[PDB]
Amino acid sequence: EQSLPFFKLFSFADKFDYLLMFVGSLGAIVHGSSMPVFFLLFGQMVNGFGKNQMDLHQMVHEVSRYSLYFVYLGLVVCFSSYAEIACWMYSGERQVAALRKKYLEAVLKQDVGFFDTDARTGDIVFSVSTDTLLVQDAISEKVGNFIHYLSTFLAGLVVGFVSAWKLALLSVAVIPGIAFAGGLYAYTLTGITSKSRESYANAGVIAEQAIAQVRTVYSYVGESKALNAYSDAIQYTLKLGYKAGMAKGLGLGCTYGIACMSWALVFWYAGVFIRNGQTDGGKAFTAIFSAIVGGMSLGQSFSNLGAFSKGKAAGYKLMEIINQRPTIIQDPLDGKCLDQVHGNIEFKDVTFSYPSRPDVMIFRNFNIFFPSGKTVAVVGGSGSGKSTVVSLIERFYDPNSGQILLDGVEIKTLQLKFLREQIGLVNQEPALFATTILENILYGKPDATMVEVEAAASAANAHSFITLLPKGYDTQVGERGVQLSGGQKQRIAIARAMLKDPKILLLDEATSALDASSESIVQEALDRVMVGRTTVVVAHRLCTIRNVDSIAVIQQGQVVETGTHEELIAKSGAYASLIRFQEMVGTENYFYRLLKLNSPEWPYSIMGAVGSILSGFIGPTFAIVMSNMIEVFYYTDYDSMERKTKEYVFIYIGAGLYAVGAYLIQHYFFSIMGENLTTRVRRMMLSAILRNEVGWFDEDEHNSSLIAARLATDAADVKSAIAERISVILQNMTSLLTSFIVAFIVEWRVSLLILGTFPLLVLANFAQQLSLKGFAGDTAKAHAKTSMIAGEGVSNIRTVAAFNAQSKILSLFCHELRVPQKRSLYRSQTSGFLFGLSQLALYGSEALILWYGAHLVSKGVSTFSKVIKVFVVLVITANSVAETVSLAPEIIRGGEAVGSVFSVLDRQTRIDPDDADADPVETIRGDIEFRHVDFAYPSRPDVMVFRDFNLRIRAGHSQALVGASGSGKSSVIAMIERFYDPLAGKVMIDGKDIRRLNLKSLRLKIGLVQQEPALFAATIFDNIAYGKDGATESEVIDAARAANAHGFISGLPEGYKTPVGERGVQLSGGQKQRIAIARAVLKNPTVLLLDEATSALDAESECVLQEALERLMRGRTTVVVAHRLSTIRGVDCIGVIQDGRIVEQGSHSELVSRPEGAYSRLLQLQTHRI
Ligand SMILES: Nc1ncnc2c1ncn2[C@@H]1O[C@H](COP(=O)(O)OP(=O)(O)O)[C@@H](O)[C@H]1O
Ligand SMILES: Nc1ncnc2c1ncn2[C@@H]1O[C@H](COP(=O)(O)OP(=O)(O)O)[C@@H](O)[C@H]1O
Ligand code: VO4
Ligand code: VO4
Ligand SMILES: [Mg+2]
Ligand SMILES: [Mg+2]
Repeated sequence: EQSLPFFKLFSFADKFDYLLMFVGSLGAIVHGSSMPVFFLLFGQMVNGFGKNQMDLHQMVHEVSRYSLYFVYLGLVVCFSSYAEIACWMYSGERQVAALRKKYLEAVLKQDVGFFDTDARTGDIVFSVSTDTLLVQDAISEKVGNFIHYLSTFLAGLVVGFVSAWKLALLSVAVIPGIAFAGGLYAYTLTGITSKSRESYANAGVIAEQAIAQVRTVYSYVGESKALNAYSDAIQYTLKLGYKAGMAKGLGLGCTYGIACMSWALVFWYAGVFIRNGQTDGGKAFTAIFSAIVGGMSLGQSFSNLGAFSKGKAAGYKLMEIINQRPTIIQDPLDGKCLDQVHGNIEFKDVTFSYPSRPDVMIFRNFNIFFPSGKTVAVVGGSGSGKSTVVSLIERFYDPNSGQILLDGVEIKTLQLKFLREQIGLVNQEPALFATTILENILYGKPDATMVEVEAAASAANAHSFITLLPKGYDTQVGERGVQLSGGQKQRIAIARAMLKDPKILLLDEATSALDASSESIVQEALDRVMVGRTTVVVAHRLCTIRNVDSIAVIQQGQVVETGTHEELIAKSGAYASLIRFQEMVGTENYFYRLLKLNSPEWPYSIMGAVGSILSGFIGPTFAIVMSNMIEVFYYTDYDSMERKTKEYVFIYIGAGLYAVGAYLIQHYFFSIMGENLTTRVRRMMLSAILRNEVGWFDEDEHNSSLIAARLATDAADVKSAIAERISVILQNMTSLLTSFIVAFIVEWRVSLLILGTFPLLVLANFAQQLSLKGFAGDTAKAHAKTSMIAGEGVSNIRTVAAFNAQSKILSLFCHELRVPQKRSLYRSQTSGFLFGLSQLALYGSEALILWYGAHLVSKGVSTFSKVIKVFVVLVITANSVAETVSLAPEIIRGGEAVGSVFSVLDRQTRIDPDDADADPVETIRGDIEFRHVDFAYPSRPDVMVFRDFNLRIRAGHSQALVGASGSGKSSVIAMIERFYDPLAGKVMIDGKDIRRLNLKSLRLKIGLVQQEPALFAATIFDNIAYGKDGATESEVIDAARAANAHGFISGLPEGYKTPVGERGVQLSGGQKQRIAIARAVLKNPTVLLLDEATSALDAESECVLQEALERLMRGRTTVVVAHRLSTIRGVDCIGVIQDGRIVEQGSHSELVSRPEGAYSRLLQLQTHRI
């Protein structure tokens, strides 16, 4: 797959960032290059066997001075390490923030066309969360460490050039093997990272889709299906990670083996050179040490190379989206700002085909007139051309032919910000963001004070219900207003449209939930403030548009007639056809628990720990062999030094092969155990989340995008923390223990002193680990909040485009992201200071060791040879282990991630889905009853939506539940399919409490349809076959025929295979509701918890659907709710009043014959509207 070049990642750095990166590079270079020249100086005393050992008095003074020089080097390294760590971390944090802001701005600028063809909310959330973290890790202090290692290697090579050239020619000719291995490693890791990212992106979308529509998932029991799909979506990542781990082990082993063969050859040539006499001791010592340190540094920098590979792999995907230029805008040509705006929309021979289905022609030579100040109404069939006109007007899609005129010029030539402001669009189904009511209203005009908002709310008949809420204007509505009533949602959208005060009003299929009285109030408000402005009304019910001057019906291709009410009746046209159709229808200690959780694959962990320890041995063995080599060199051994050198080069060859084997084994087995653990924890976390009740979802921090981001982020660190920390910790402790034992072997008093210094280093590391942890937790929540904001913005692009609100989203993003920069500055400064202090403490320890050894030499025993061998071994081992401190921060940032993982698993649901023993009874009766049920929603537990009321539905009957003011129409449905718990009383379905019956059987025996159906992002056939899984295509076809859906479905090109899209877009409300009814009838439950169904079906299909529903409910119990008072002819148990309490139900015919009542007044008002 394609990958962005590494240098292209630095595309968001200003002058200040360039200076910081330059300072960091200089500091890293100095830190790397300090050591080789320092040991070049150190060689003068390393030659002590022939330099000044004759006079014992001068040895102690000389080595004390050299200890002071080593302390000076410690100060120099401490100062240098501070600069390169702090400057690089600050530069990385600044760049990623600008990248995130630019990416959000670029993705929020794309039109609706880009989102429907290849874009998903889950994909966007995952790209925001994970990829930006990888890019931040790519350009962080990892580059500093890589530059430090490279500078050390080059400095060692230059030092080798100075003393004796041939040795350094070998050390420079061995480069191509390491280069080729690194190239293969980078290429393979980039490929594997691309594949794994693709695999993970699909998994994240599936989980979030199931989480968002939790009510539909619970109603049509499908947690097993979602879990199986999620597990299958991450099947390939196991093999890809296995290959990546095998590649990592092979590269490091090959590098170390090449280094070992180079060391053996360089030792043999150095020996023969000393035999020649051209070289003398110290030069060979310096060259050998330089070569060893260079090979070690390359082996260390291999991991940073891999990190860079992954970073560039993610950076390609991030950069590809932002660089995508938007669709056509082309608006400023002549009419930049016309002051003669009056409406007068002209449509001339305009054709249109949607990008998803370009073959189907929606419009063919479409002509229509929208004169100024005239309330033009649009009516037609269920899905012909109604909402497409609004989409064309609101610059969503251009027409492939023809043009449309805003009374002075084609709309293609305008100003986009100017155009969208003059027209106020009302969505067919409003999409309220997750923000308080007042700010939702302020979406329209952000510069409106309280008085204007109050006036707008009062105009739209929304003051009453808003002021009755506990908080008032600050109550949250949650995701898409799921926790707010359907009727109250429409009032908020109307108020938001009114506050904008546009010159052209586009009333789409709104004003549907308002039963009779709110309808009259909003119509009075509309034709009292919108008089004198261009008006376009798209209404299904014919009574609302009775007082319309010109009713232009829209059918296939073009319009038919543009007459008034009475004029179209005379010819009977096609408008009067709808009228006569309507008339006849009416008649702590959790890390150990996490390791315990990985019990089944214990052999892999054991063998990996064996490999880690075994590679831990080889660290100090190099120093031991080098010390013995220099000892025999200074003896000059002109008897059997040939034998000594050949035996030791054989040792080197064996050690190289040994290291290859050990590294391969260790890395492969840790890779496999880490991937198994990550997959298992992901599966269990998703199962635990799906186990929770709906109330846990109805909160502020429990959002679909938030949960998806948390799942995507946490497990990843859970891998990276477990895989990396375990390897380095075991290796470093094993190497340190081996070096300490070796120090014990040659000396005892000196080594006790060095083991007396470990508390200082461990306390410094503990301080490091403590300091960074506290502020790391705060930033995680902020990043999750930003991801949630981005996902919420992307999910409602239709509302964002209509009401220009990109500035608000950017402002919220910046406000959320402001704090982490300020915290990161101090975090970087503290980390750099602590790293410098740790390095200074580490170096100061060795100087004291050398001084103590010198003092012992002055006193007698433990002479020159023993102390300096200890010094060299400690130097090598400390240099080898001086990587855990650098690796500590990025590992320790996942500590709070693990705590979040266990917090989700720990929580026990209040609603146990099965309980595994709770009366598995399948013989359902259907005689539901309520007894003194008192309920209050957990979100606002101060409203008491239900009073002491009781209602009974005998099996074989039906409910009407007229709900004029939203009190309990949809709340009773939540009781039967229990989502919450009644505070008092009890509810029974089969004569027994449903709290003790297992939910799986009950939810299998019962089925419902939502008031606002939300189709899954799949084909029509998959959506229909969601209920009663394992259904042949014949059954699906029969269900679609019975639901009056085979008509339009067969009209579609790809039969029952056309993709729908997220939330159920790229279709019509009528078609979506038909598909939902088809799924519900396919499930075929004993009790059909029906609800408001004749919402978007007010067309020529109304008679067919109602008859089919009546036939379906012949042997079923239904609770259908309907404020339309037209499709409730089933005269059983209407249930007139549900305002908190209940009122005597009787029957529909009874209350028709009974005197004035809530149903009677509703019918009177509807007939008056008629
Ligand atoms: N975003 C879209 N992508 C592809 N096809 C669409 C899209 N929106 C609407 N359509 C198609 O256009 C037709 C009419 O849709 P719509 O305007 O919603 O009808 P109505 O508004 O009368 O219900 C539908 O059959 C649907 O298949
Ligand atoms: N999930 C929820 N969280 C908080 N309040 C809710 C929730 N669902 C409904 N309500 C409140 O209960 C009242 C009645 O809602 P609802 O049952 O939808 O009425 P209807 O079904 O008659 O439209 C509303 O005013 C709403 O504020
Ligand atoms: O907002 V409702 O149509 O459930 O009364
Ligand atoms: O816009 V609709 O004709 O699916 O109510
Ligand atoms: Mg529509
Ligand atoms: Mg409702």
